[PDB]
Amino acid sequence: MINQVYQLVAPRQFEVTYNNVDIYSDYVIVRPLYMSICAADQRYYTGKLPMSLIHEGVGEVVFDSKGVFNKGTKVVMVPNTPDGFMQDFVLLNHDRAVPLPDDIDLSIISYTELVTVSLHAIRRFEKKSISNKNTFGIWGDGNLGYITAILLRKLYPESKIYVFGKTDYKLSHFSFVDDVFFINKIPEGLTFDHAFECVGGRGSQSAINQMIDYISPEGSIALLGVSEFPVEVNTRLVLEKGLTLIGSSRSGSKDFQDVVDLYIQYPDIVDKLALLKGQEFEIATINDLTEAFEADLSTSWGKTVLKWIM
Amino acid sequence: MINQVYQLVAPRQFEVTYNNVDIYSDYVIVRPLYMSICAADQRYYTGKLPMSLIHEGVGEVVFDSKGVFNKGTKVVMVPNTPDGFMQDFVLLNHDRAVPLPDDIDLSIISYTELVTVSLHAIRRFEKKSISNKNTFGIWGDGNLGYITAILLRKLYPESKIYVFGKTDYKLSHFSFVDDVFFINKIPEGLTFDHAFECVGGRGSQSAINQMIDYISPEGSIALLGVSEFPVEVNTRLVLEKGLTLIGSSRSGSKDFQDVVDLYIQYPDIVDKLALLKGQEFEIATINDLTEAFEADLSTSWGKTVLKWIM
Repeated sequence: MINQVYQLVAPRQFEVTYNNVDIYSDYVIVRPLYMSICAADQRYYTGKLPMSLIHEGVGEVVFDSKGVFNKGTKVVMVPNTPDGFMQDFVLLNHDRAVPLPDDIDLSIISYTELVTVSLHAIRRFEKKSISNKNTFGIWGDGNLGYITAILLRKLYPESKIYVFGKTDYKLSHFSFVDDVFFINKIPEGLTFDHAFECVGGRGSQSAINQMIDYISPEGSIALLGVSEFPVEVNTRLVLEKGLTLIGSSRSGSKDFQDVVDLYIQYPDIVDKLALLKGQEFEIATINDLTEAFEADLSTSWGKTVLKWIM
Repeated sequence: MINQVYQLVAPRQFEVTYNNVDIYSDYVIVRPLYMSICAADQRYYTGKLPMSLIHEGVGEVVFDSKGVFNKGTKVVMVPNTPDGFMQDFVLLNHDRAVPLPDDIDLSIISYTELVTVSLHAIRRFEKKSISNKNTFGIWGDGNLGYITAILLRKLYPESKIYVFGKTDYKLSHFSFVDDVFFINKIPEGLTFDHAFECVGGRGSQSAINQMIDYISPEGSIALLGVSEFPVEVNTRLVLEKGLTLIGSSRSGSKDFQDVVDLYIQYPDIVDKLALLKGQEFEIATINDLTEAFEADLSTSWGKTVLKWIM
């Protein structure tokens, strides 16, 4: 069987290559159905030169030679922890494909990787150490901040949550949060014992510095924002306050299974996650990809989803 | 009763003031016997202008109106967690003075605060999480690095310890360590799961960056070096590796009691700590203080101890 792989050959330039696919291999052959563009894929799109791009998606099983998943089973695809999804067929190990419930909105299950990242970070805090009596802080009014707020509220129901961001636009989407602040306007006496840093790039430095100042002593901080650079950190205060800083990144197949199991538990999560769904595009040519990527560039809030009909 | 307080009134300038002391107060009146100059006191000596300086010391109880400690009991003095010891009498709460065994070298028990700092840092790692099967790294071939190596070896006997420093002079004092390295010459494939950052100032940044690189994934790092400044930190790697960074500073009275209880357990500690004892000075005038402080400035390795005979 022949597989068409849609690779990025140059910034703002896609081209199709071919490779052979063994139906009777120990993998599970999957056709991607919906996928979502990620910031990391946008870095490459604009600026290992030939490669496939998307790595968050869900699809249907068209073949499973080992006979584990029946044909047509809708499954969320886990990528490799250290080749993308823009192709006619994706081959996964049987532990790298998580079955979904029979009826579910796939267009928003596409960005389940962000939820796994968020849930992984949350589980970095010992579950036995955190109750509904703690108080959480979240820097970042974007997708990670939103998903993290959702997860904390659903699974720490009686807890208190504060969100710190930069724009009224993005912060209005946080209604289930106990209170919402600007980084420009933080009141004195505000306190919390656990905090999540969901801001990237150069802004992560400012985020980290603020949560160092405002966090309660002996508090813990989970880092999520990628800097791809060094950031100045005030270590004197981490010492004086006894702060524990935990960095957490790539998630595991367990995080995907747990997130799926949570979709089953609180379908409220799927409905709240829908508010992250920005613009959607049906992809049937290459032109549809260039247009879709230009749109995710111009996108203010939320994720861009692609409907794979190649 | 009249107390003479020897304060620093100007950089390189001491002067004596007076204040009244109530023998019959709820405190315990203590005459300091031996004390040791600390880097923090040297910052002020050279460059809250009027204040007393030394904060690590041991002395004898001359009065205890509440009747808890008998007169002459030799006790290690705990300072206040957020006024110094260069005075004829020091008043402590009954929980701020730890009794010592009857026969012990006081000239080296003077710098028990460094041991409490080190032990506090070690206990930041959950004791149930660390066995004699772990492998420790220590940046810094100075006093904190030496004390930390001592404590780890005594209480994690079958564990492995590596020390990283800058000078052959200081690193030769580490013989009980499994192996000793330069920061200039670190071999590939070197690995460890828990690490201690015992370097201060601008050098802490380099230390932190190195232990970020070489530490095993999911490893923990205890920060001890004070920077009094920001330091660039590579957060991308803390994320990719899942590193947990714990800052730990001022110790508690529990740390002093535990350190004392350890002196009782392994008197080997007191003998190894003696190798830190640099130059000793009998202080009977102000001139003896200026000379002593100039000497702790010129000191390469170890602590400077003062014999209080004012």
